[PDB]
Amino acid sequence: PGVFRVAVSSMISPLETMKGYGPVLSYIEQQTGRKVELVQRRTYREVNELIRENKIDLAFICTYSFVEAELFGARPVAVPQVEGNPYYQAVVITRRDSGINSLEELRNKRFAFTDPMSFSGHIALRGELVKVDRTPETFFASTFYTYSHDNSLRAVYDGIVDGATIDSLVFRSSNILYPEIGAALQVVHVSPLVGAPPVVVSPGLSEEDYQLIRRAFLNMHNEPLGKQALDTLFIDRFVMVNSGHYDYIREIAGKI
Repeated sequence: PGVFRVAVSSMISPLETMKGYGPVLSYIEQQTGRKVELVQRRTYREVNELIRENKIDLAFICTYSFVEAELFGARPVAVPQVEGNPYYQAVVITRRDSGINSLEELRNKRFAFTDPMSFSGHIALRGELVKVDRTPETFFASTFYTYSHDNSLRAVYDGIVDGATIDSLVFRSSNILYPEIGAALQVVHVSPLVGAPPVVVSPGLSEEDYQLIRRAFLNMHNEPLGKQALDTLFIDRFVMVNSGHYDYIREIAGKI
């Protein structure tokens, strides 16, 4: 049978992407009987275009990318239930010594985003500025897309930008690994809660292949090779998507 292609962003875990995904790819080979190819792209836009053009079978995407991918018929497989069952939100960070202690105090300041199609790294904040009839372009003095939550955090720490919007779990993890960097930073604003990042299939994937891969993900925690894949990714199990968990993103997507 034909190769089974899995698409991911290269910028979540630079130099450790195949290290992290290797076991789940082996699990997909076991459950499908198909050779699996890992397809990496730097930007969420590039990953979404692979899904739209049916150039891949399965993709690990995030919340705004999922909202956009649904509109061209990408179908949800499952979401991860991560250890500790975290909640998902954007945090806006500044330096404690900046004197910038709120989102409103970042007007006319320098600001870092990650990926234009990131919720926690862009869209959450673009959505909130609608409240005051602004865009990032008409609110901040300048903006930059780093394509990395860690690099956005580093840019705030080094004073290259005045603030950034990043994933709450990256902030938490960074503060454990680099406590001296974390100590210099403050969360000045938090976004609404959204769902876990979903796994999707291409609109062109057969119903048979869709049902097979959905069963494989939802039963992964009950299979020995599945348990190894889940441990490697620090996921407890995959569970069914709750479409409601992304409605805030759908709403701000329509306000721009």
